[PDB]
Amino acid sequence: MQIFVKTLTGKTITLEVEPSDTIENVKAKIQDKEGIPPDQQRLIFAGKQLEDGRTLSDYNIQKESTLHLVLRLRGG
Amino acid sequence: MQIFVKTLTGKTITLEVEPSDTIENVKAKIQDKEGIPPDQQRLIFAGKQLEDGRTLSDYNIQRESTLHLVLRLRG
Repeated sequence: MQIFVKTLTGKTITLEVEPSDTIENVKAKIQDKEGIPPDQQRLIFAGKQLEDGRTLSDYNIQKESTLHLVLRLRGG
Repeated sequence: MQIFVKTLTGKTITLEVEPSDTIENVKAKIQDKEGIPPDQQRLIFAGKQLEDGRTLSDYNIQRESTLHLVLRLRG
């Protein structure tokens, strides 16, 4: 299935994913397109922050769902 | 000859058809009533998905037989 990710530029990309893919798997796909390391990635769906060990199906993310990418910087 | 077509929502459609009508013809009749393009329709009879070039009689679909209309996720 296809989902969309709104990236750090505001641009929107399309990812080919499987329903049981983990959020970690999605983050690995996103780095390929955007150049943002998975560790610096936070993913938001329907306002909620997604957890790396959980899957798309866990959050009922279906085709044409849009995820929002937010930068996670630590420290400072 | 009439047949029934049940949708996902439980809605029952009643179609006037002929025994030698193709499945393509049935999809066209469903398009007239429901507005759904034939390419998005899957028709099932007694659990089997019907092929568009074959006829109702090919499948032993008779007066008062019931088909199930399954829709192709648009996209």
